[PDB]
Amino acid sequence: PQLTPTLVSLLEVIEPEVLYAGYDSSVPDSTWRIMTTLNMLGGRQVIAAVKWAKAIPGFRNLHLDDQMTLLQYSWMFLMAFALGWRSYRQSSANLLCFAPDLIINEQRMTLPCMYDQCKHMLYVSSELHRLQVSYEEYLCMKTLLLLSSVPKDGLKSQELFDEIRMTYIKELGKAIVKREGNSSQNWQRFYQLTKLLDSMHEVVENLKPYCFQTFLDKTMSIGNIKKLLFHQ
Amino acid sequence: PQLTPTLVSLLEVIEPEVLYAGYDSSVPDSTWRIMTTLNMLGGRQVIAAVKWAKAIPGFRNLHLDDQMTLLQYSWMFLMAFALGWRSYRQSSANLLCFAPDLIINEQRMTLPCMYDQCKHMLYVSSELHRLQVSYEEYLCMKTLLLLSSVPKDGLKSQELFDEIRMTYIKELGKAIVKREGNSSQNWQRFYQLTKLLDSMHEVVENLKPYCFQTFLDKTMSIGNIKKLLFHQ
Amino acid sequence: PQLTPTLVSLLEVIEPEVLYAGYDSSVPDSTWRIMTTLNMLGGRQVIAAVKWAKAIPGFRNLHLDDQMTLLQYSWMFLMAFALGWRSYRQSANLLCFAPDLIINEQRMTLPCMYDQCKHMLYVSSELHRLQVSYEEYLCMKTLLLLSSVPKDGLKSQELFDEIRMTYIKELGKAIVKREGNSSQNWQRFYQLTKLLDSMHEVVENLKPYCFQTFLDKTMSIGNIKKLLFHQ
Amino acid sequence: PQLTPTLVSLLEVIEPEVLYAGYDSSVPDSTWRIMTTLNMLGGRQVIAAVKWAKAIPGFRNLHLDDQMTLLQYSWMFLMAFALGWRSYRQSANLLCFAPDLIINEQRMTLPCMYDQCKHMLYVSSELHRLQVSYEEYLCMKTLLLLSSVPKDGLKSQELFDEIRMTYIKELGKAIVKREGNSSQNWQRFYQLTKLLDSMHEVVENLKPYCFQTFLDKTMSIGNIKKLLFHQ
Ligand SMILES: CC#C[C@]1(O)CC[C@H]2[C@@H]3CCC4=CC(=O)CCC4=C3[C@@H](c3ccc(N(C)C)cc3)C[C@@]21C
Ligand SMILES: CC#C[C@]1(O)CC[C@H]2[C@@H]3CCC4=CC(=O)CCC4=C3[C@@H](c3ccc(N(C)C)cc3)C[C@@]21C
Ligand SMILES: CC#C[C@]1(O)CC[C@H]2[C@@H]3CCC4=CC(=O)CCC4=C3[C@@H](c3ccc(N(C)C)cc3)C[C@@]21C
Ligand SMILES: CC#C[C@]1(O)CC[C@H]2[C@@H]3CCC4=CC(=O)CCC4=C3[C@@H](c3ccc(N(C)C)cc3)C[C@@]21C
Repeated sequence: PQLTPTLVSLLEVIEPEVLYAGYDSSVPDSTWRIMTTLNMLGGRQVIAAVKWAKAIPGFRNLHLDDQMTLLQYSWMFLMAFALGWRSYRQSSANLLCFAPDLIINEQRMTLPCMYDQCKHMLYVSSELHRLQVSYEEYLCMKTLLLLSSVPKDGLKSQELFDEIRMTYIKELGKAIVKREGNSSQNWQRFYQLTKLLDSMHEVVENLKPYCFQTFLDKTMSIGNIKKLLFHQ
Repeated sequence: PQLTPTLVSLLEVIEPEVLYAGYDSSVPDSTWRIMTTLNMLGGRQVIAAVKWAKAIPGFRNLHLDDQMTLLQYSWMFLMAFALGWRSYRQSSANLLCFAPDLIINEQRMTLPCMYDQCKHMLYVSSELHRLQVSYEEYLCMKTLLLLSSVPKDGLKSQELFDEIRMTYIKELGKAIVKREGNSSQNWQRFYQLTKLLDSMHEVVENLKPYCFQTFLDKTMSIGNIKKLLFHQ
Repeated sequence: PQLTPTLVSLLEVIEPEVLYAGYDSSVPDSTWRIMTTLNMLGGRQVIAAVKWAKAIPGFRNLHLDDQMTLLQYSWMFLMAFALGWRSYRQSANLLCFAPDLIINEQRMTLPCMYDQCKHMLYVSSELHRLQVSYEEYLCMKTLLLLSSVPKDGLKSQELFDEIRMTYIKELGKAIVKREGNSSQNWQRFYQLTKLLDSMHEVVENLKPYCFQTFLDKTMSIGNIKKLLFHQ
Repeated sequence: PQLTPTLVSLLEVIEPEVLYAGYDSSVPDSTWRIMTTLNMLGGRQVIAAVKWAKAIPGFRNLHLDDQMTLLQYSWMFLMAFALGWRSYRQSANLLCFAPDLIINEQRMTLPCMYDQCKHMLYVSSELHRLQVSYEEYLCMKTLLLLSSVPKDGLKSQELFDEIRMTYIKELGKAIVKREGNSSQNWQRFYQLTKLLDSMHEVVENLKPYCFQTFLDKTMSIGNIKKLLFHQ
């Protein structure tokens, strides 16, 4: 079985191991210390995303400016969706599993300024629970999130990009079929999953101001983008 | 000799090894790719600074909010000063040695938008050449840059901070005396070195807008601080 | 093309990056210092081999005892073969243990260096003579993991046999990409699998030196069936 | 207080963080699997010891051959002593090889486990009996690096002798911090250095098992002066 490799079995081998936050649990929580730790963890996960993306079949065949562009547009999609997946696998409670040593449960979301950020991220794990997403579906979906936005005037390797995206869409279809439902159910599930991918644009739009804000505060001490939607 | 440890011999053992940028030299340069690489390298160096600071004698005895505060205020001071040191040790040319595999020489500073950033960082290496700073002087100076700003209303462990800073000032004095000049020359050199530390406030003020700008562009795809000056 | 994955393209993505030896070039060379450095580089390469093997499609499906057994038998096969490849790609007749630790002609004169390095240079020269491609090499290295089993067999013998047969077929596919006719592809499979068979002799000549370095520099002092392609 | 650095506070900053074994707890234990895991953990701990030693004030000033010689003689001393410490701090009579690989009472029953672990548990129980402090432990571990030299001497013998005498004095300073009177401090120095001397016996009992595991699981098959504190 594994002796006949598919695209998704390749995506499974290139998925990196979870990073630990390094958060000291022996000291009282504060929003300050959590957010500082998440900023450093966020930077490390961006590094992991670059290495991951370069291993995706097809990605390194795009023009180098295209690769940089897709990673710049999509990194928050990848991060929020992967966070959703870790939270979904951790528990059926309403929590965010940023790292195995930094889990934000309902208690920690009572800390000042935490909940209004976390509610947009909890939407992702809630959708994953509702749809009972499998690991192979998730892997295909996460690759597609890398391919979710392009410049309004197009990529340099636009024709190749279109072939790559269409292929990972097909791969998501095969992952769905593996759930052994019937054709009518597979058809509807494709809608459900790709609707979730579409809604990630809104998740990210709502999270970007908070990323901006924490940069201004803790680091600085202070239209041209086309969304590739599955459903209009 | 090394069998009698001093504070500076401790600072020498906790100094981390240089990070590599991972920059592909087989592909033409562009400002885009350099800046993207420097942003990722910058985040990794912040991680290194946190680990370093926690090993500095005295630092972990400050209140945890004070530690976070000092690292938040000073990280750009540490980064620009260490960059100055690596550039100063690399060559007497006007270059910035961000990493052994990413050196910005006069040629690469002709790339668009590069020089106006780099001129503020070249000031640091030029001052190091002018003063022929030793490694032990540098190590003491870099610790002092961690201690270069505090909140207007003070730190939680203000009294302990004052003792720590005064001790690393004394340690810089001992490093100066090791150059085996006479007392009149040692006195003047203390002024020269601490004047350079003072001027780092202006270096950082000039670099922060460019950090802000690259965050807005490549990441987002878009008064309460007292300076501790040596000379008024 | 990469959008249609093959076993060999999976083998290409799990191939680990080359390790550096950490050898100080600014100090006079010494047989003592090279061998100590290689002992520590060797231990790190074992670690890399365990992680690589666990990602080989099919390998994790074998019984855990089988996994451990195949890694114990084959680690020196894997290391010498990969060394041959690195040396062939880096070129002349030089052993390229790491980018910062190359046994050049001068270092060969050091005592006991040549008598060890001669068996390893054989691997590098055969790879050069046969003009082995990267995809052939990756299939061959996987086969070396599967080159020896216990006399009594493995606990997952039936699965092992399927796994090994599949990577044999995968080496055939890599051979066919060299664009020869079928008669030449058949003959090239012989040439490549002869080299694989000859690794048993290479290894048997290298194990004593490994043993003596362990006794010297670390302690300061039968039931295995070879799976040969050609009898 | 840290603002006045001592040799022992430098030893505290260069002490490496504990390594994890990577041992899968969700699978049935096996003597085979524990020993293979410990073999790879051992190799990684050697790497940590080399980096640690190069940062010991004075060590890099010895001749490079001396450095290599002291590390070859002493690595098992360092590993067993640090294991004793980790086990003493972590609890009962348990060997704490890594946070994820503890030899509990059940794992002791596995074949050949106890006969090895008994010599290592001796180290842990002595540390407990003597209530060794962390600063005493760090000085003692450094002395173990300096516990054996070649019969003919070292190339930097005079410097070595100064280095060793300085860490002997540093263990004395750590003893004095326990706030006993001078007569008790004198006697505690005897007790601690007796334990150091007894590591030679511990190691000599552990080397054979290291040898046999190497022959079994890796190959699949005099001129040294002990520097004793008490004759
Ligand atoms: C709690 C919380 C929070 C947030 O402010 C909103 C979304 C978070 C982001 C994505 C979801 C996310 C997932 C992770 O596992 C790491 C942390 C993380 C973040 C955080 C983050 C902070 C800074 C960066 N930089 C600039 C690259 C990247 C990520 C914190 C974010 C912004
Ligand atoms: C060329 C150039 C340039 C700059 O835009 C001005 C100063 C640079 C900064 C300090 C000097 C400096 C030294 C280094 O060695 C790494 C790179 C580096 C930087 C860069 C940087 C970018 C992003 C961050 N984040 C937000 C933590 C940190 C550092 C690039 C900076 C800002
Ligand atoms: C020069 C030389 C030499 C040799 O003594 C002969 C074969 C070498 C071996 C395989 C070929 C080889 C390839 C490498 O790239 C690393 C080094 C290496 C070695 C060395 C080695 C030493 C000890 C171990 N242990 C016990 C796990 C593993 C590898 C050195 C070896 C034995
Ligand atoms: C249980 C058990 C056992 C033992 O066989 C006896 C002593 C162990 C040794 C020292 C005590 C010790 C402490 C550790 O924390 C790691 C493991 C360890 C070992 C093991 C070891 C095996 C091989 C090497 N090589 C050859 C460098 C190094 C260390 C296993 C040893 C030999």
